[PDB]
Amino acid sequence: ATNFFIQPITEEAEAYYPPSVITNKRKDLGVDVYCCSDLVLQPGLNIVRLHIKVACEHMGKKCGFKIMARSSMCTHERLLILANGIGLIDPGYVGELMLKIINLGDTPVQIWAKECLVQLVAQGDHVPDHINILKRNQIFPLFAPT
Amino acid sequence: ATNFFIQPITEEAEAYYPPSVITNKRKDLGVDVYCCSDLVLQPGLNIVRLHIKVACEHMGKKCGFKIMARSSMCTHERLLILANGIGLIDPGYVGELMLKIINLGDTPVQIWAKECLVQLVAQGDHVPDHINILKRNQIFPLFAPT
Amino acid sequence: ATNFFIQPITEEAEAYYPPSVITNKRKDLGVDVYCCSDLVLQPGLNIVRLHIKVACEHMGKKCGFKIMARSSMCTHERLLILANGIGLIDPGYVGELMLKIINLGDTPVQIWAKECLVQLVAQGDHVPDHINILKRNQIFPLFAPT
Repeated sequence: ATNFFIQPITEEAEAYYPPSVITNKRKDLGVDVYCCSDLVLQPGLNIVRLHIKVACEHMGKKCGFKIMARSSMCTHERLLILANGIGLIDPGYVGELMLKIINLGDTPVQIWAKECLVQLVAQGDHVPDHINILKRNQIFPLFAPT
Repeated sequence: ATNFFIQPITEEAEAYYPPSVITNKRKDLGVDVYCCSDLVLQPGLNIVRLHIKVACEHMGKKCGFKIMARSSMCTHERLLILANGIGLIDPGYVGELMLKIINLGDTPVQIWAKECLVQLVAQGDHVPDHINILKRNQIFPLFAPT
Repeated sequence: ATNFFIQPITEEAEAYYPPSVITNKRKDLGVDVYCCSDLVLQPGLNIVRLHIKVACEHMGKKCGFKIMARSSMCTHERLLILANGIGLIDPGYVGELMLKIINLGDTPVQIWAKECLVQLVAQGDHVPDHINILKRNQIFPLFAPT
């Protein structure tokens, strides 16, 4: 079994992430995650807070995951790339997910709160069984540092 | 066992993809795929049709794969990058493979039909046993939607 | 078991890579590797020699690995990206590791010898047990061509 755990850490965030235990019966590799906020991306590098904590589990243990762009992210309307190609998150990290996005255009670019620019892929490309959305207050032992 | 299935969906395509059951005894991760057509890549984003359908199989089931640049793709002659870093293709997709390629240069760039700009890597980085090239007419149950 | 083998192939290199058998008890996916030399990256593509040979082993056999940027690589001070998104190295390759890095800025950029711009991830994202740093002279059968 491979499971994902997402907890919003802001009010606007929990709007887009109502508590559920979503299953993945389509056998989709990637877990889409929302921007949760209208932002303007300037030419060059931008830091985009995702307002969530995330844990991935494989065969009972805490595991790593990768952040990868969706096809949607880069159009003729917005030349956006993930700065580090794909983000690796080690099992040890328990802070907020944050993206480095390069706007390659010479003019600024707007993204909308509902948009999913990236998806989360489990270490080793293991398809997730459930995506557990937790509510803001509930303190998982998974997000405790060590 | 991990096997790949490639079917050309155009005449010029089947030129480069004669029906075979290629084996991979070198233990190469990546399956090189040709452009099949002379194209000119303008500054900014370009959509590059690959004129093939592709299925990947691991342990009997249909599985996902990733599209990754080859070292060849980006030279001093052509600043080309894959727009989404690496393409993830879910098992469910059965249409034509298409690339988003960013020309970072300020002048247009020519690619030739014989050139392999990208390779296909099986979900979980599993080395393929055989690369089955199918012929244009043969209707695999693998490319049937569900 | 998954093990990494790094051998410096220059004197300045062995400075940063003293012979050890480092273990990875943090369960980190990525093996950080140093630039080993002050270089200036011009706008456009740059080739960055890493002055090491590397082998990866999974379950006794020689295996493949991937080169991925660290978060550190791209800042507001330096718009650097890996040109091929992530580097795949086939088990067969036994030469020096070399990076293609795109400086997206319009002015040149300095990197310092101690800096780790990239990390090595084992095929299939398998966490390494030990990182064996070998010394310059010792001829591993792993770096012999076939």
